[PDB]
Amino acid sequence: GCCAALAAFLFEYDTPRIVLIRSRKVGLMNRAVQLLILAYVIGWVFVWEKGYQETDSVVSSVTTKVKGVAVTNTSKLGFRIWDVADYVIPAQEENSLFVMTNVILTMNQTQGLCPEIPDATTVCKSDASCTAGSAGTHSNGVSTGRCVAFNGSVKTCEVAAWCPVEDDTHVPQPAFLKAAENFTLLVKNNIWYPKFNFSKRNILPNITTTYLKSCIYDAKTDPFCPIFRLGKIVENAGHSFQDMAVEGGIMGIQVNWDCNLDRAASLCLPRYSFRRLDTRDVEHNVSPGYNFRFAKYYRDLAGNEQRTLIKAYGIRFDIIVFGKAGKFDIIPTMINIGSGLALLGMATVLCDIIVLYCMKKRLYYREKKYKYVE
Amino acid sequence: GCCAALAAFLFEYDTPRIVLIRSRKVGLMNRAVQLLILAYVIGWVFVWEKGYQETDSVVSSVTTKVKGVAVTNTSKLGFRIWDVADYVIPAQEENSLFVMTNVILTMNQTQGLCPEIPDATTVCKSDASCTAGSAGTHSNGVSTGRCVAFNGSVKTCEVAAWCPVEDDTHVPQPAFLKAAENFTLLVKNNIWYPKFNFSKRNILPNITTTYLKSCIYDAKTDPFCPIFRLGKIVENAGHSFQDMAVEGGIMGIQVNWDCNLDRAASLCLPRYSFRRLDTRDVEHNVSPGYNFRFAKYYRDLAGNEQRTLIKAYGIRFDIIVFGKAGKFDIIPTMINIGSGLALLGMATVLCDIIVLYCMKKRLYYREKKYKYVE
Amino acid sequence: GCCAALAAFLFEYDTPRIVLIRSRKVGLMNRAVQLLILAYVIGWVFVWEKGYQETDSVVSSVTTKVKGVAVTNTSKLGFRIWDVADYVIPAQEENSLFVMTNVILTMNQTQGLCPEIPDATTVCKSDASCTAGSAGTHSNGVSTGRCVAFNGSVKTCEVAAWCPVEDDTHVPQPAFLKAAENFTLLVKNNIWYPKFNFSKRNILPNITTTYLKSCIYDAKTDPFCPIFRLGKIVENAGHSFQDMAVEGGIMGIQVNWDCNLDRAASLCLPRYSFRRLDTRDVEHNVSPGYNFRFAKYYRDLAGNEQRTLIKAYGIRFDIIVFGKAGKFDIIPTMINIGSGLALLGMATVLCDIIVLYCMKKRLYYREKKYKYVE
Ligand SMILES: *[C@@H]1O[C@H](CO)[C@@H](O[C@@H]2O[C@H](CO)[C@@H](O[C@@H]3O[C@H](CO)[C@@H](O)[C@H](O)[C@@H]3O)[C@H](O)[C@H]2NC(C)=O)[C@H](O)[C@H]1NC(C)=O
Ligand SMILES: *[C@@H]1O[C@H](CO)[C@@H](O[C@@H]2O[C@H](CO)[C@@H](O[C@@H]3O[C@H](CO)[C@@H](O)[C@H](O)[C@@H]3O)[C@H](O)[C@H]2NC(C)=O)[C@H](O)[C@H]1NC(C)=O
Ligand SMILES: *[C@@H]1O[C@H](CO)[C@@H](O[C@@H]2O[C@H](CO)[C@@H](O[C@@H]3O[C@H](CO)[C@@H](O)[C@H](O)[C@@H]3O)[C@H](O)[C@H]2NC(C)=O)[C@H](O)[C@H]1NC(C)=O
Ligand SMILES: CCCCCCCCCCCCO[C@@H]1O[C@H](CO)[C@@H](O[C@H]2O[C@H](CO)[C@@H](O)[C@H](O)[C@H]2O)[C@H](O)[C@H]1O
Ligand SMILES: CCCCCCCCCCCCO[C@@H]1O[C@H](CO)[C@@H](O[C@H]2O[C@H](CO)[C@@H](O)[C@H](O)[C@H]2O)[C@H](O)[C@H]1O
Ligand SMILES: CCCCCCCCCCCCO[C@@H]1O[C@H](CO)[C@@H](O[C@H]2O[C@H](CO)[C@@H](O)[C@H](O)[C@H]2O)[C@H](O)[C@H]1O
Ligand SMILES: CCCCCCCCCCCCO[C@@H]1O[C@H](CO)[C@@H](O[C@H]2O[C@H](CO)[C@@H](O)[C@H](O)[C@H]2O)[C@H](O)[C@H]1O
Ligand SMILES: CCCCCCCCCCCCO[C@@H]1O[C@H](CO)[C@@H](O[C@H]2O[C@H](CO)[C@@H](O)[C@H](O)[C@H]2O)[C@H](O)[C@H]1O
Ligand SMILES: CCCCCCCCCCCCO[C@@H]1O[C@H](CO)[C@@H](O[C@H]2O[C@H](CO)[C@@H](O)[C@H](O)[C@H]2O)[C@H](O)[C@H]1O
Ligand SMILES: *[C@@H]1O[C@H](CO)[C@@H](O[C@@H]2O[C@H](CO)[C@@H](O)[C@H](O)[C@H]2NC(C)=O)[C@H](O)[C@H]1NC(C)=O
Ligand SMILES: *[C@@H]1O[C@H](CO)[C@@H](O[C@@H]2O[C@H](CO)[C@@H](O)[C@H](O)[C@H]2NC(C)=O)[C@H](O)[C@H]1NC(C)=O
Ligand SMILES: *[C@@H]1O[C@H](CO)[C@@H](O[C@@H]2O[C@H](CO)[C@@H](O)[C@H](O)[C@H]2NC(C)=O)[C@H](O)[C@H]1NC(C)=O
Ligand SMILES: *[C@@H]1O[C@H](CO)[C@@H](O[C@@H]2O[C@H](CO)[C@@H](O)[C@H](O)[C@H]2NC(C)=O)[C@H](O)[C@H]1NC(C)=O
Ligand SMILES: *[C@@H]1O[C@H](CO)[C@@H](O[C@@H]2O[C@H](CO)[C@@H](O)[C@H](O)[C@H]2NC(C)=O)[C@H](O)[C@H]1NC(C)=O
Ligand SMILES: *[C@@H]1O[C@H](CO)[C@@H](O[C@@H]2O[C@H](CO)[C@@H](O)[C@H](O)[C@H]2NC(C)=O)[C@H](O)[C@H]1NC(C)=O
Ligand SMILES: NS(=O)(=O)c1cc(NC(=O)Cc2ccccc2)ccc1Oc1cccc(Cl)c1
Ligand SMILES: NS(=O)(=O)c1cc(NC(=O)Cc2ccccc2)ccc1Oc1cccc(Cl)c1
Ligand SMILES: NS(=O)(=O)c1cc(NC(=O)Cc2ccccc2)ccc1Oc1cccc(Cl)c1
Ligand SMILES: *[C@@H]1O[C@H](CO)[C@@H](O)[C@H](O)[C@H]1NC(C)=O
Ligand SMILES: *[C@@H]1O[C@H](CO)[C@@H](O)[C@H](O)[C@H]1NC(C)=O
Ligand SMILES: *[C@@H]1O[C@H](CO)[C@@H](O)[C@H](O)[C@H]1NC(C)=O
Repeated sequence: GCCAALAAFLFEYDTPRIVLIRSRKVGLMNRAVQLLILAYVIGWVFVWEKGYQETDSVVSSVTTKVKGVAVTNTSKLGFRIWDVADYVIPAQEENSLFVMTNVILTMNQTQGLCPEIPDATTVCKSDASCTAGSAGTHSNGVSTGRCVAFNGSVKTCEVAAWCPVEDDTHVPQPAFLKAAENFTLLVKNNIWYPKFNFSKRNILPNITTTYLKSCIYDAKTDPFCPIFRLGKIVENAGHSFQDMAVEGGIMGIQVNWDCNLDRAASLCLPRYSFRRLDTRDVEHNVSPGYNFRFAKYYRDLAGNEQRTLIKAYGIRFDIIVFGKAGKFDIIPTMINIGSGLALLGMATVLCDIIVLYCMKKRLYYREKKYKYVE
Repeated sequence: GCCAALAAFLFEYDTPRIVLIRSRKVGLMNRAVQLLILAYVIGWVFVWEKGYQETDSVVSSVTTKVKGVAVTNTSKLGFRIWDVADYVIPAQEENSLFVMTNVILTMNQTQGLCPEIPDATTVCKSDASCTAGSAGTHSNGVSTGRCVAFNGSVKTCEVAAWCPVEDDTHVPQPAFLKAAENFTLLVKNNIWYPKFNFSKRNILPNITTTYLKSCIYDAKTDPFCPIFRLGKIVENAGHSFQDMAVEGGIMGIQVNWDCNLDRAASLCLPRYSFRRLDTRDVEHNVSPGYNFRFAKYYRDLAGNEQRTLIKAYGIRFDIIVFGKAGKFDIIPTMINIGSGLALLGMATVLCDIIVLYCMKKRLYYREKKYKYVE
Repeated sequence: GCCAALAAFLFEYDTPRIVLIRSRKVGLMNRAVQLLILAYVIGWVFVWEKGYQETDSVVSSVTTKVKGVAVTNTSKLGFRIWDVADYVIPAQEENSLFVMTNVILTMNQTQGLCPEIPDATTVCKSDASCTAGSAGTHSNGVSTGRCVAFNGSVKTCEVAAWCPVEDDTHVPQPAFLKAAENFTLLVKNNIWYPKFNFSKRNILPNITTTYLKSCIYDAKTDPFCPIFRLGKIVENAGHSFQDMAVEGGIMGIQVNWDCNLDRAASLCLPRYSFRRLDTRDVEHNVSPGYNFRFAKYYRDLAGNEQRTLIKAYGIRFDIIVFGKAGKFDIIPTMINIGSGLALLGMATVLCDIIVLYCMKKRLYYREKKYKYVE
């Protein structure tokens, strides 16, 4: 009878048959193991590690602005003023910003033939060691193979390049824009969590416009002013701006957005940390510090092309935004609950082993627990 | 006998002893709870939330191009033509593109001493309130401490800067390049899923070259033309291009790649959404809109250095590509199956509680289910 | 008695009652299924797929430098030298680098009225087909509606643009900087795993400074020299530099950081792969290859504004850094163990089905296993 079988299946309750053993040690051990398992599952997984939540990564957009003006009066270049349009090269970048702190200038360059800068490699005699067509270590010109005089004292191999060639052997010390220590950087950060449809910006609602006009970041006093001083950024990373400015470097400004969305949206706050992303190693490094070469192109009255070659040393400021949001989800909760329910049987397994193999009445309990079908 | 024990272990089947109770209410409740648990585990975890899949994030590369030419005839700068090489500063960026829509120009600047722009702070009398060496709010020059005349009417403090100083108080209205509304942006997006070795590009196979020559994106009609009109991009975000162009802003073009790889590769399509990434708040904001300063450097016939200072207002277009792919994996499937198997015991627990503590024959079932070993 | 009940709960051990059936086939099948389940759970989940680990994504910072000098002697532009400050436009980018390999130059441009380049669309007769105000396909100027003569042979519609207009129909072949094949690229990569507080850089500790001065990457011989040759980068992606240099393209340099942190930190090494991120399709593509337009602005002696329009073809080199680190975690371990414990009951279920429905003594075992409470 299909109907009778269906009724029996629906109208009958099936439960396992249990055997109760009065044993103080085994009972206490079983309860202790179960308590340890429950303490794990609750405290470590749910309360501590937030095992009831789904996680989403952040999508960020960053905007940077710099302020400050520097004054220099040197011999080669004379009195000058450096505003933001001068020392930030280029005017706009993405999640990054380069401030020039030291420079080498080669002005009024022309295409032609000229001697190389004296050194062990370039110095030649009798036009013999020179080889035509070789770019050389400098990669600034192509050798012609004709020894020519650099000055009345020494003679060097000739190259076809922009002339006169750059002499980048003597980096100015102290740095040229050493007042860049005192400039301020404003970081505007807008974040987005697509999974939870949540957006926020690093300028908090209680940060007024009057406050932003005179605040400088300070973890203890002003932990939410998004305006930083470059010297103090470098200092907070454990380094020195003056030392770091002679050859340049890379600094990371690190914004952390690790906020739980089960709470008020006013508690999703950014945390700022600073880290140097360049390494000082004089045995396992190539191209230390940080610099790059760009050129300014002009025209002579005769119509020929001039250029000024700038080797710009400075500090690059990268803005690194990371973090995960968390919101309650039922899938991980049920997974953890089921896993704990499964793990609760380990206590039964261990206690059964102890009862059946580590007692004097281990043959009585074996007879009671196991029923043999001959 | 080790061999006999091994044979018994391998050649004997162990199954629990069950107790069958004829109870309509308890049986129906047990079946209902089990049905609810199974419905959860199947529908919500597998069918709905795709609990049988492994997920991978996308790796994207974006290429942007702009088209359009604008014509202006103003008094200060005269008749001019603005092609792509003019209003896109710089010519190439990464996942970003700036179109200049409004400008302030300061031409023929030189290093020297000049008065500051009149205002409450700069205006001074009798050369008393001026303090030498102070950069000031503008950060455009360093004060010398000598009151000088701006014009026949007012007198302002003197600074050492590029002169004449920029007057950025009167932003032109309407915007200067208000025809940028009508320009078109082409976005080429190539994505990669390293885990699944899957690549695709936003120009679909059925998109021909003839179609791309005259199509403009439209969600209802042309949802897969990757050519957008800037005015319509701003409109689709709920804003106005003309209002947004006076001071500038930031727009995000958001490409979503959320495709299931268990299906045909022709169904992994991009979805475009637009969002404004800058906030209009006149009480909790600093540096609103969007702009930056860059300079053009020239040389006077005498050899001195000139510059033109440009304050460029405009809209930045950021391309944001996100999404996850999904493919069937056995690990999550088995995890979910095991979790459901574990959860199926909650029905037994609850029904046992009801049977042993909420019935008149709760002492008969207790005697039947539990067997005491004295 | 509450105290007595608590003592009984704490001092009594409860274990299920089991039924032992002597059946060779069923016992062997049960053991086989259990062995298969255990083999899965151990080998595939733990040993093979590393199911005992927590995963974190990488945070990377990249720095690129190029070396090489090229020489060209053409008719239009004459003898020239191309150093890094010339062919890298702009001098610095983020996770990217553009090397210019081919160029079209339009020098001494001025604002004014001039004919369009002859073609099917622009060619007009009797000043009839011209429409004033139409930007046209070129988007280089705004039509005035006046037919004008391009030369003694043909006549074209007039536009207001920078003049003379660019003629970008004949791309030079072979490429203009075809010696860029032989340049070298240095990639410096510093990675960070915030979850595990782990940092490393792609220049390994055993890579000395002497080695970096002459090494070129080669997977078989020098798999950890971070200096690459551009021609060999393009070759290792399955393409040709000379063919790819005429119109340009996009190459991805892909750094993989997939290292297990349960082992020594000296085994977290980068793996380099190369992939072309642009597609060659002459039926479903728009704007093939890769190029962009930038301008150089000058001043005529009379004070008017000149410009040189450069259409720069070249190869963009994107650095793509991805990977996940893994460290032992207890949460996934316990989850997998619990899931395996739950799955071990499938063998019991299947064997019970076989015993109770696929035997001649299926009515004896049913009577033995199930005890009915009337
Ligand atoms: C705007 O709202 C934020 C949100 O909290 C306020 O941030 C709070 O700032 C105070 C001090 O400015 C923090 O207390 C400080 O803690 C440091 C230790 O980190 C301690 O050394 C100081 O003596 C002081 O007690 C406070 O923790 C912080 N709130 C949170 C949640 O971290 C802010 O003050 C409000 N106003 C402004 C103008 O930002
Ligand atoms: C190339 O292949 C794509 C792949 O599907 C085709 O996209 C399809 O485009 C049509 C309309 O162009 C979509 O139907 C439209 O849906 C909107 C609602 O979103 C409705 O308002 C319209 O009236 C129309 O019914 C269709 O959904 C879309 N396919 C998918 C999967 O979304 C495309 O048409 C093919 N051809 C070209 C030239 O792109
Ligand atoms: C610095 O330490 C690294 C760390 O291992 C050393 O890398 C090792 O380099 C050798 C060859 O340079 C690799 O062996 C080679 O394998 C290829 C196959 O990929 C084979 O065709 C070659 O004949 C050779 O056997 C070795 O696998 C590699 N180590 C690892 C872990 O991959 C490096 O050699 C050390 N020294 C320098 C100067 O880098
Ligand atoms: C000193 C302090 C001690 C504190 C006391 C200990 C606190 C922790 C008690 C945890 C008790 C767990 O209780 C335990 O639950 C499981 C189910 O989960 C029961 O297990 C029973 O039901 C399940 C289904 O639910 C069956 O598959 C199983 O064969 C059967 O034995 C055990 O019979 C019971 O012992
Ligand atoms: C996120 C965590 C996931 C894991 C969740 C765990 C929940 C599991 C609930 C299990 C419930 C156990 O339910 C309860 O078990 C105890 C034993 O423990 C049973 O108690 C039984 O064994 C004891 C011990 O010998 C006897 O003293 C008692 O007379 C007998 O009835 C109760 O009759 C039952 O009501
Ligand atoms: C009104 C409509 C109602 C629809 C009917 C209900 C549909 C859902 C039925 C789900 C049935 C689950 O069936 C249930 O399976 C578990 C195992 O998973 C069995 O459990 C049995 O085997 C497992 C191992 O597999 C042992 O650990 C356990 O101690 C033992 O009781 C239960 O004895 C049985 O009741
Ligand atoms: C992704 C989902 C993961 C969870 C997967 C769940 C699968 C679990 C399978 C459990 C199989 C249960 O297997 C079946 O259980 C029922 C009870 O339900 C048993 O039935 C037993 O109890 C009932 C109820 O009192 C009696 O009417 C019946 O005579 C008795 O045999 C069957 O003898 C057994 O064949
Ligand atoms: C030919 C080579 C064969 C190799 C032999 C097979 C190797 C694999 C053996 C795996 C044995 C698993 O052993 C199996 O463990 C489970 C618990 O996990 C026991 O299950 C028992 O305890 C659990 C709690 O722990 C109870 O919920 C359950 O109702 C009860 O039956 C089974 O009674 C036992 O059969
Ligand atoms: C990451 C993996 C997660 C899964 C982990 C699995 C661990 C599970 C451990 C289960 C332990 C089983 O524990 C062991 O089970 C066997 C059956 O298998 C029991 O053996 C019982 O059944 C057999 C088979 O009929 C009889 O021959 C035997 O006389 C009887 O005692 C043992 O008395 C018990 O000690
Ligand atoms: C920059 O420094 C130079 C000298 O280092 C200044 O030039 C001299 O200034 C003094 C004091 O005014 C005069 O007496 C000299 O005649 C100036 N010339 C020389 C060659 O010494 C210069 O003035 C400084 N910059 C500015 C803006 O004044
Ligand atoms: C940045 O500003 C500080 C002042 O906050 C400068 O340090 C002071 O400089 C003045 C002269 O300008 C001295 O009189 C003080 O003795 C200095 N110390 C202090 C504590 O005020 C600092 O030199 C500036 N950074 C530069 C110029 O690079
Ligand atoms: C840009 O506008 C100016 C005036 O706003 C134009 O210059 C005048 O044009 C009219 C009409 O051709 C002439 O009659 C005047 O002599 C011109 N000069 C002045 C001072 O008004 C100018 O032509 C416009 N731009 C172009 C390219 O024509
Ligand atoms: C963008 O183009 C539209 C046309 O599609 C311009 O709007 C029209 O402009 C013409 C004159 O150029 C007027 O005659 C029409 O009445 C306008 N409206 C329509 C619906 O065609 C629009 O002005 C252009 N955007 C600019 C110039 O910024
Ligand atoms: C670049 O090539 C041109 C010719 O293609 C060279 O100019 C000629 O060089 C030869 C050989 O020295 C002379 O005899 C001619 O008088 C030169 N002029 C012409 C018009 O042919 C030029 O020298 C080459 N570049 C350099 C740097 O020498
Ligand atoms: C890159 O350098 C290679 C040499 O390693 C050039 O190929 C050689 O060029 C020389 C002349 O410069 C010839 O004599 C050789 O026969 C060429 N082949 C070899 C195997 O050496 C190659 O032309 C250079 N790439 C350029 C110029 O684009
Ligand atoms: N802010 S800016 O306009 O972008 C910008 C500012 C400067 N600054 C100066 O010339 C000041 C100076 C004077 C003397 C020596 C050294 C520096 C230079 C270049 C700038 O632009 C470019 C142009 C081309 C390539 C790149 Cl990479 C950037
Ligand atoms: N497309 S471009 O060549 O990159 C480019 C185009 C323009 N445009 C104009 O000068 C047009 C113009 C005229 C009058 C007023 C305002 C603007 C300016 C600079 C450009 O380049 C640089 C150079 C240095 C730094 C940076 Cl950030 C970018
Ligand atoms: N390295 S650089 O200083 O950045 C740089 C180098 C060059 N190179 C050349 O002019 C060499 C050349 C000569 C003849 C024809 C073609 C090219 C051009 C521009 C550069 O800068 C800008 C400035 C504005 C916008 C952008 Cl996008 C970049
Ligand atoms: C995200 O939330 C905003 C509300 O700020 C809403 O306008 C927008 O439609 C939401 N997006 C999605 C995809 O739900
Ligand atoms: C990815 O797939 C492509 C096929 O388009 C293949 O050439 C390449 O080798 C694959 N990469 C890996 C790592 O398997
Ligand atoms: C990360 O590790 C470094 C050690 O190299 C330590 O100085 C720094 O404080 C650590 N950061 C955190 C957040 O623990």
